[PDB]
This record gives sequence, C-alpha cells and structure tokens, in this order.
Amino acid sequence: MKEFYLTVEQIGDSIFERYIDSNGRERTREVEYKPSLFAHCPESQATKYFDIYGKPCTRKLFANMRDASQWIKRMEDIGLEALGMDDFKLAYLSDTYNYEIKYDHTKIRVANFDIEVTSPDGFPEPSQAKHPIDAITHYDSIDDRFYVFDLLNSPYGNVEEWSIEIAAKLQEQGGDEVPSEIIDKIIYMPFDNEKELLMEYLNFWQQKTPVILTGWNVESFAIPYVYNRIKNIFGESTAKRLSPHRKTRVKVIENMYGSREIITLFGISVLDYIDLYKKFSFTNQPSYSLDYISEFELNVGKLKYDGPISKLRESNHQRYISYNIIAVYRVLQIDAKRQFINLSLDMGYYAKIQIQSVFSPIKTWDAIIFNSLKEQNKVIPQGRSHPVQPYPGAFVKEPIPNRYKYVMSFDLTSKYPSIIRQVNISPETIAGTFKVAPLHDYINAVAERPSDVYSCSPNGMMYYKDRDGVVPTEITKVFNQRKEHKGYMLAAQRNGEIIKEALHNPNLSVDEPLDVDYRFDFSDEIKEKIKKLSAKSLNEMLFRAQRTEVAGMTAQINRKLLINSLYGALGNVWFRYYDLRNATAITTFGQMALQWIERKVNEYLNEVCGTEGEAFVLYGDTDSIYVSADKIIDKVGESKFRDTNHWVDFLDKFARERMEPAIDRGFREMCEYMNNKQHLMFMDREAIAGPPLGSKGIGGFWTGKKRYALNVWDMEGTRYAEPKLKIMGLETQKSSTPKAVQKALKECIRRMLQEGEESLQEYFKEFEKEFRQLNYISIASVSSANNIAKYDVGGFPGPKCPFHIRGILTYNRAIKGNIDAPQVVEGEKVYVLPLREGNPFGDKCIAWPSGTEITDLIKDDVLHWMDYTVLLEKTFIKPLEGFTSAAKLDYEKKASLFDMF
DNA sequence: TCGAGTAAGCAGTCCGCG
DNA sequence: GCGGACTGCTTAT
Ligand SMILES: Cc1cn([C@H]2C[C@H](O)[C@@H](COP(=O)(O)OP(=O)(O)OP(=O)(O)O)O2)c(=O)[nH]c1=O
Ligand SMILES: [Ca+2]
Ligand SMILES: [Ca+2]
Ligand SMILES: [Ca+2]
Ligand SMILES: [Ca+2]
Ligand SMILES: [Ca+2]
Ligand SMILES: [Ca+2]
Ligand SMILES: [Ca+2]
Ligand SMILES: [Ca+2]
Ligand SMILES: [Ca+2]
Repeated sequence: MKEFYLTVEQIGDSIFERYIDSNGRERTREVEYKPSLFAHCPESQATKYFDIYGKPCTRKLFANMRDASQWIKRMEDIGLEALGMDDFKLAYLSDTYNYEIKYDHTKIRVANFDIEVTSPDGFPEPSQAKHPIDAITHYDSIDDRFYVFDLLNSPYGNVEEWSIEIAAKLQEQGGDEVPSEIIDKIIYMPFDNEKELLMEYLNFWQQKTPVILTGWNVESFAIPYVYNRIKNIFGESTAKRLSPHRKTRVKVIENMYGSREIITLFGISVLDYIDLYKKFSFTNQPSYSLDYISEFELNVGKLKYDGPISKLRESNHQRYISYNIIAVYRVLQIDAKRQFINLSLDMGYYAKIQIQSVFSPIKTWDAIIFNSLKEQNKVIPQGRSHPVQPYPGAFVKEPIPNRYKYVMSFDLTSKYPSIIRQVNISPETIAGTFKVAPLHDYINAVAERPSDVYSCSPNGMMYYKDRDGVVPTEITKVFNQRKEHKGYMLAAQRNGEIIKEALHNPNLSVDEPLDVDYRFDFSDEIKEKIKKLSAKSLNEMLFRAQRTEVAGMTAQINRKLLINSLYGALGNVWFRYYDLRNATAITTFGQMALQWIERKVNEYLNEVCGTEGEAFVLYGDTDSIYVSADKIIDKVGESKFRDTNHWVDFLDKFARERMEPAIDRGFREMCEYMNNKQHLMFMDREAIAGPPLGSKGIGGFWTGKKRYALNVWDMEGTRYAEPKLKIMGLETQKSSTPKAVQKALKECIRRMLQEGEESLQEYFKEFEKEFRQLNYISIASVSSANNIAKYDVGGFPGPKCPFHIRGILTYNRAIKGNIDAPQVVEGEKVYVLPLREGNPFGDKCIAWPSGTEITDLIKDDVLHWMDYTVLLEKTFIKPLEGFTSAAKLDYEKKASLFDMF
C-alpha cells in the first residue's frame, strides 16, 4: 500500500513522525530534516522558483531547522521578506507525501477514554490533581475493546469488584443495562492500589499508543488530570510517557477574560469530541454535558443514580463503573451517527496537516494552498502583522411585516465561493482598481462598465482573466467534493419521504428491511418492495435512511463551512493571504448580486402579470430571495386545484421552467457587465410554501429582518409527506428560550400557518391556563454566563449587572456553606428563573448550572417562589404578540355583537 | 469561550422625557 | 412607558 503519516512533530532539529509503512505497519522515525526557505533574487540569476507574483526567488537550504528559524529573525532585523513555509513539519509532510494521500482508517489507532475521580471537597481541579483516579475506561478502535481500569482500594473507600453479570442485566433486574453489543468487548482489570493502576495504564498506553485521542472534555479535564496525577505520584518523566516522544508542553489557552491550561502531548492528535461537536454539529445547546448531548443525539435516557457523584463510588461502585463504561460508549455512538472523526481524517489528510489542525481553517487552507503552489515550484509569501479592521458584509432587505400566503424562494449555490471563482479573486490575480460609482448605480445598470480587460467587483477591484488564481483553483476542488456529498444527503432525504409515505399503509406480515444504498434515489423495484413491507421493517429503513442523511449532512455542510471559511480567512489578520480588498470584493459583489436579481425578478414578474412597480420580492438576506406567488396562484384561481400537491407541482414547474431561466439570463448579463471570468451564479428554487388548500392557515409571516416562518411543502426537490415549518430567527430557534416555550410557540406558529386564527386562539387559551404545571427546568430560560466576577460586588450585583448574572449572584448567596452545591462555572451556561416579590433569596431571579437539577436544599424554595406570571409574559406572550401583530391576527378573541346573544 | 467572516435581532440596565 | 445608548447574548447568512 501507499504509506501515510499518522502524526508529525518538530522537536528541536528533528522531525518525529509516526506513520503506516508500505506493508500496513505502524512505524516511528526521527528525521534530521533540512528545511528550505526563499529570498527574492535578481532577474539575471536563473531560477525555477518564483513567488506568486512571478518574481524570481533563490532557495536557501539550511543545515537544520533552528538555523532556518534564526534566518527568518535576521531577515526581519534587516527588513526583507523571508519567503516559504515557516511551519517546517508541513514542509516535511509535503516532501515526504508528494501525492494525494490514500489513508486506511482501520490502521489508525483511535482511542476514546473517560476517567472518574471521587472528590468530596468540590470539583477536582486538573492542575492540582489532589484526588485518586479511581476508574479509567479506554476504548481502542484497533482492538475494538473497552479496557476498564478499576481502583478497588482508595482513601475514599474500599469496594468490591465490578460485576459484568449485573452490568448486563436490565435496570428492572437491578442491573446497569450496559448495552449487550459491548458486553463481550469489555476487558476488566481491578487494582488494589492507584500506583499499580497508573503504572499498568502507562504500560498499556505504550503498547497501544493512541494516534487520535478523543472523548468528552478530554482536553480540558481527563488529559490534564491524568498527566498531573501521574506527575504528582511519580514525577515528570513518568507523566511524559503519555507522549510517544516523551515531550509535553503546558499550553495556555486564552480568549478575552481569563485563561486555562491544557497539556500538549507530542505525537498524539487530540480531537476532544465536545470541540468537534461544537465546530461541526451546527447546534447551539443549552447544555454540553454528555448526558444532555447523548439524549439529544441518540434519544437515550439519562444515566440515573441516587445521591451526589462524590458519594456514588462508595454507595454503588457497581453503577459507578458501569456508567464510566457507558459514557465512553455514548461518544462512540455519537460519532457513529455524526462521523466527525471521519470528517477530521478526510480534511486533515487532504490538506496534509496534523489532524488536530482541522479546528483551524486558516491552518488548513495555508497548507492546501502551499501544497498547490509548491507543485508549480511557486513560493508562498511571508505572513505579516495587520491591525484588526472592520469591513462590510451582506445586504439584508427590510421586509414589510405581514402574513405572506404563497411564497417561493431562490438561492445561489455556494454563493461566496462561487463569487471567488466567477470574479477570479486571489492574492496573485489582483490587476488594479477602477473608479467606483455608488452601488445603486451598478444594481440598476447605469454605472459605466468597470473594465473591458479585467474581471471586476463593484468595490473597485479588478482581477486577471488569463488564468485561475490559486484560491479559485483550490476552493473549486473542495466545492466539488461538497456537491457530491450534498447529492447523497438529498437522495437520502428523498428516500426517507418515500418510506414515510409507505408507512401510511403498512403490511401485516413478518419481513426484513431491504439491503439498499440510501445515498441513491430508490429504483422503481425498491419502491414496489417498500409498498409491501411491514411497519417494523419500514421504521428500520427510515432510521437507516435518516442516518445516511445525517452522514451526508456532516460531509457536505462542513465542506461548505471550509470553503466559506476561506472567504472568512481573507478577512482574518492571521491568514497568510489576508486582504480586505479581496474580502470586500466578495461581500460587495454579493450585495450587488442580491439587489440586481431582486430587480430582475420584479421586472420579469411585473411583465408576465402586466403590472408596473409591483414588489414581488418581499425579502432577501445575503443570498436568497423570497418571492410572493399569490398573483401567480390567483392567475389560475385556487378552485382549479384538486389538492395542495397540485398547486405545489404548478409552482414547482413555474419556478423551474419560467423563473429560473429568467434568473439565469439576469445573472449572465451581470457577469458581462462586470466582465467576469466565468458565469457561476446559479440560483435555483429552494422552498415552495403556503397554507393547506381549503384551510384558513396564513402560510407564512415575517416580523422583521432575520425573523420569519413558512409552511413548506417542497425544499430543494424534496416533496414532504407532511408539511414542514421553516422557522428562522424566532424564539422557537433560540437556545435561550425555555424548552416548553419553544414547543408551545412552535405549535402556535403551526396553527397560524396551517389552521388559522381560531385554532391559534384555542391553543393559546389552554397554554395560559395549564402552563404552571410544567416542570421548572422546561420553563427556565438559558444564557451563557461571562464576567461573573466583574459584576460581583461583595456578593451583590454591581452597576449594569446583567439579569442572568444577577441570578448567579443570588444562587451563590443561597448556597453559602452548602457543601453538596455545584458551582456555576465562568463561561458556561445557566438556567434562569424569575422570583416573586418578598422571596427569601432577596432578589428578582436565580440561576444555576444548565443541564442540571438545582440543588435539593433550595429547590423547594425556588419552586415555591418561581414567578410564573413574569415567566409567561417574557418568554411566551411577548414573542407571540410580535408574531401575531406581524401576521395581523389576534391570539385572543375580541368582543363582537354576537356576545349579546 | 483557541479555532473563518459581518448583519442584526431581542432582553435588560440606566435614565431621560417637562 | 417608551426609546436611545449601551452591554450581553444569540441568531441568519
Ligand atoms: C452559513 C454561512 C454563510 N456565509 C456567507 C457565505 C455564503 O456563501 C453566503 C450565503 O450563505 P448560504 O446561502 O447559507 O450558503 P451557501 O450559498 O454558501 O451554500 P448553499 O446555499 O449552496 O448551501 O453567506 C458565511 O460567510 N458563513 C457562514 O457560516
Ligand atoms: Ca463521570
Ligand atoms: Ca504538581
Ligand atoms: Ca446559498
Ligand atoms: Ca440549492
Ligand atoms: Ca403497504
Ligand atoms: Ca441561503
Ligand atoms: Ca437552475
Ligand atoms: Ca440550501
Ligand atoms: Ca429549602
């Protein structure tokens, strides 16, 4: 096989590399790598190396990496550019793997671990590591085994061995319900002292050294705790055995308020799953506890136990160990679904970076572009310091707040990357500038043509047209990958809807789910078989279809993120190719594109309707336009349609056969106006929305910018079995809104859009009447909590203290002394509840850590003093009032003359 | 919240507005 | 009571 790296590090003048050799075996080597850098040279000197602007360079080969680093410093002292890849390990990878890397994931050791630490006196701080590590579960992907290290004897209690027999039994048998599919994969090792546990763990680690190391909060807790505990018991040298090269660094992570330490393990790639999840899941969760995320992702029940976790080992060591094992498995289950490890490997090997650098799109793109340029013997520029400066972004149209009955939307494929490609925007393609007119003049095609030679953006920038820039070339490659995966995602989505339709008429029989590839649209034969399957088989297929859709979503949405982040990197001062001229060229072109096509669509529809100055485009934000289709429907007349699906078909056909060609003509003209390199503004129909035929539903509404709701029947060619609410920006979509209130507001919206005013009124009246019965957690607001100390003045709120911070201060006063009280953690999220006048907490609200029950001794008081009236007004009535005023509806029935009878 | 970007919404504080 | 100046937070794209 072709060789591929696992990890790479620079340690002084050596590159240390772990890799898979041509026979599929893991190897390690130390290489005295001699890096090269570059300086500009005269024309007279013959060279094969040129910088991205075509200026000749001479290659400097250094005796070692330290000499090269020192040369860079001396060049700074002289005031001359030192060109080339200054991150020498990336140059090493480029030289050693000068081909498209094909990797075999089955040869990569992926380790997933979790530790337990009993701590009677609060949270066990990893920097101190003052308490025994009393359990480690470490899953190894090559062995496919869970290795469980269990401490039986501790200063906090001696316990009996964990029983795999009890672990496997149902909870109704007094067991722990460790899933049957992993029971045979557990290798259980009890220890009568912590020193032998840790020594054995290190020997195990030496034999099965992780390449990818993951888990939940492993970077912020487990890794520093293990390292520091081992360091405390044995000394530094023993702790450094967690690194295969025996090198570690305490790394200080900081943001704007406060800093924290992590431990860099040289020769390991740590991908903490909480951080993978935050970057790649496109959620914003009220809590990031593993129990909360597991429930959300997997629909598994919370791991229940009596008493605090600090007393679980002594009271129920059996459950303690079983829950440690289950926690490790839950991360594996989340990854089986979301596939973020697969994503990280894919993108890491594509860019030729340390796999952990997938968290940094700047590093990822730096490597991709470097490797691309190096293939042509071109030399990358030196990175430079820039002051942070603002620059303009997207245009957002101010909508007229209203109900909107029939709506069709249109959206550009990968807009900003497509602009980069169309205009040919790159560091080395800048051709000059032209005299800019107001944007309005370009939008209305009255400004003089910018250039008859170069490709232009309405910010004044001109670009070469003779050859693609490196940014366009490389963004296109990742875009094409994205397009492939989006195809699989949408097919799986369409397939899911076929199965949902089939579930209306399930067959009474015993059978199996069909063995099919859900990434491809079901054939006629598969569809006929589906119509004869049982509900059980259909539901199994639906689950599999949905999992395939999720896999496609991960692959496509994060490649979209990567290419959009290349645009973003152009506006980040740490990017080697930072240039606000190019960042602004993209955003300003984007503004024009939106408003240009708004004009073109209005013009087209006014023509086919025989009107003048009528506004068909009701809204647009950044890219998409939303078009009112009322007049189109009315042109034929609602009575002509047999059912909802008939007018959806009609609008689908109208959009595709009439509107899209007009939009295409419109953008082709804009391309010629700007003299762009290639027409790539492909705006296709997105949503078709409206009320069910014959209903009193309103279809949709806008309250303002970034705030709307639509009842959608078809989305990008997926025809839903049941209509789907597309709600953007409204409180239903905000993690700060209480769970039960999201649910209620969503149902109010559903009733508004699908059923009408009377239906809304019936539901509102009931919610208002019954909501005090809702569980306190489900009606609590959520907020991130920053700068708690800044507003703490002797335990009381300082000037301008935020409401949620005031709540935390109230909580802190209430738990003074209470030893079984969780502390609110700076920068994490809290639940927040209002409190009625005269409550014993002495303030108008209280807050506590999100994802948790509030501690027992104040819970009864919070429940007794909760201000349901304020809660309802702020979280439910106020937002609903906004929805209904915008939609011109009443959520309460107003008096009429009929009341007199 | 270490990790690409800007636009813009709403909650809440403080305090003016005769 | 509502709105502007401001901080804080969270969303749309
Ligand atoms: C979602 C998102 C968009 N944008 C910008 C760049 C996008 O091209 C532009 C429009 O956003 P979108 O329409 O959400 O996405 P897209 O056009 O890139 O891809 P597609 O519609 O094919 O799924 O807004 C960002 O800069 N960052 C982001 O995270
Ligand atoms: Ca635990
Ligand atoms: Ca120490
Ligand atoms: Ca788009
Ligand atoms: Ca599309
Ligand atoms: Ca059937
Ligand atoms: Ca969009
Ligand atoms: Ca099209
Ligand atoms: Ca889309
Ligand atoms: Ca009490």
